[PDB]
Amino acid sequence: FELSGKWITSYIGSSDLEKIGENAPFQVFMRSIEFDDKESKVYLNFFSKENGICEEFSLIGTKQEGNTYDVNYAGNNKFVVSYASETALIISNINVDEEGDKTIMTGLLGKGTDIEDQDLEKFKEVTRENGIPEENIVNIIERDDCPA
Ligand SMILES: CCCCc1nc(N)[se]c1CCC
Repeated sequence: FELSGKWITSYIGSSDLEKIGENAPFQVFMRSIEFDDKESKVYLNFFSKENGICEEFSLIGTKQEGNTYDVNYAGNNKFVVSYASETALIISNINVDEEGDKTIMTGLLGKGTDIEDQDLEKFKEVTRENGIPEENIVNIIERDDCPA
């Protein structure tokens, strides 16, 4: 069961709409994730937009208790890979920004642009369980025009 490798964002959900719209810090276009269990770290590479222009990031988080990871970006973040199939990952993240406001978010990742409904139904369920309404879900594949 390989979790490390190429991963592209298809959908994102958020308890705070301010964090996931156009040019927001969390409209994230994932490209790859590498879990380094020997050194208890995770490597994240993705694009985001500021001023409507693609910018690339490469972050390094640290593994913490209970399969969770801490990583700094637009504040402090603690996330976990809630679900994993051969075709997708569903990540749950809690962010506390510089102002101290807390936001819970979910993301569905895949190996490309062709979504499997079975994975998508699970993403919606996890999103719902986190108290996030369907109307707070954004289609990222539709918005990802950044470099491969
Ligand atoms: C999984 C969708 C993006 C969530 C997410 N974006 C960041 N930037 Se840090 C965070 C933690 C999960 C890697």
